[PDB]
Amino acid sequence: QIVVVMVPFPAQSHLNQLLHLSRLISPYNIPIHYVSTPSHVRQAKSRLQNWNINSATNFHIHEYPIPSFEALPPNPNDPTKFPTHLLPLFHASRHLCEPVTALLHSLAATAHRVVVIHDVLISSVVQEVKNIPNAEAYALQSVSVFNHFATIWEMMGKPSSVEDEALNHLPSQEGCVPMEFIEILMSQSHLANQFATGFIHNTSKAIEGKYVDFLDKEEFSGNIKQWALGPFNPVSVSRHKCLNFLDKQSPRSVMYVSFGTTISFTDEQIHELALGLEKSEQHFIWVLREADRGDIYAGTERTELPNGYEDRIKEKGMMVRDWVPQLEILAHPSTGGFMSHCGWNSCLDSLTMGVPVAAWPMHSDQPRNAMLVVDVLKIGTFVNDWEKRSELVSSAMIAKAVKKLVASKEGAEIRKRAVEMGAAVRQSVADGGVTRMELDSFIAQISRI
Ligand SMILES: O=c1ccn([C@@H]2O[C@H](COP(=O)(O)OP(=O)(O)O)[C@@H](O)[C@H]2O)c(=O)[nH]1
Repeated sequence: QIVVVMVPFPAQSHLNQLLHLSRLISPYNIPIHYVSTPSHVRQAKSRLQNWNINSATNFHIHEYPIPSFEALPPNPNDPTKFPTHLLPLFHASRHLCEPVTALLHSLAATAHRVVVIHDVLISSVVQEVKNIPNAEAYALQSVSVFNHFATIWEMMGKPSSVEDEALNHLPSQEGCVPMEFIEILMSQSHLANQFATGFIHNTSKAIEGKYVDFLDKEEFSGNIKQWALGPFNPVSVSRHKCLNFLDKQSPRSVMYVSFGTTISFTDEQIHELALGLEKSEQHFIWVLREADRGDIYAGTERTELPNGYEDRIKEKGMMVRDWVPQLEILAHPSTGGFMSHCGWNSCLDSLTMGVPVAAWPMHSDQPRNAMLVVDVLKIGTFVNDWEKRSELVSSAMIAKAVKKLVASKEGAEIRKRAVEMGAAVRQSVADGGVTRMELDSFIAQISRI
């Protein structure tokens, strides 16, 4: 027998990624053990969409308690805009090493091979794989390969052996992440480099095959195989209040506005966003929700809308403060654009569904993700100016981006290329598609005898 152990990093997008990778691996009838804390399994199951987990067949969940930690609320005034309030959870999560080490030994006793798919950020938890002869590790790289490869390419001194004009215009990484997270990323990545058999990327070669091909060259990944197995989100969705609202609108007329789970705005920036959406005169859905804590069931979530605002926008705008069915919204005919922080899973969501992006990158991989969507693939527009990222984004800038995407002739041109990208992304997962071929080969790799 072959068995797979999923070990996500305990944060929303990372937990959800490996649930949907499990959805993709499940038709191959390979047993899967999905491992997190009780709180994060609760979170992952509660927010899961477009996968009936209760009918997933060879799928086993393990909930391992970890020591208590500070579930600090987000700090909107963090100059980096990075969710630095998660650092106590980064620390606490390393104590999954003990139960995961026990589980890997237990599974390796009876399986021909134990295949450990883990977030690079949690590599230390699974490092016992290098001590088990019939266990091997595939590290999941969670952001765009463009971002991941461009960073490796810069660390190697920018070799000209790969040609790509976009690499000459990369946005600055400066201040994108706090120094603590630098150290953690380097430490965990170096660990994964020591014992990983391969890396898995949540991307499709239809989106970024050129950069997947560069990264797989021995110059850049030497002997560690790279697999492009995405998008992990479904490529079609089978009534929510947001969807009832969309049902009332004209085709491609609604701007969807949402910033994932790692973004915390100042009250001032929220006010400019409110006024900008009103000044756009477009219909919109605005997901206004504080960033996640390291335990989303701890504490009380923080914002006041401007006086008389929610009355003046009643026909035009829907404002929601909870968890929404993002992919289903993006799949609705009435959705005309997506204002996004350009977290990679939201980029994939939008690309899959053919919805053009109004990009507002904030931290980490988001600026390079955004330059891939807007500048390389040509299916979006920028809300903010990255070289001015410390400045308040004015309501005028926001309204200009929204009207461009939803209302103007140039927006219809961006939308047409977005629609063509969507068709190619959805085809890559069907039979004969490039992602299906990658997944078939990955499955062949991990079940070799
Ligand atoms: O109300 C919401 C907000 C987000 N998402 C999902 O949450 C993830 C957001 O991941 P992303 O990489 O965009 O950002 P992060 O939250 O890590 O900043 C994606 O799976 C979205 O589909 C969702 O289902 N509902």
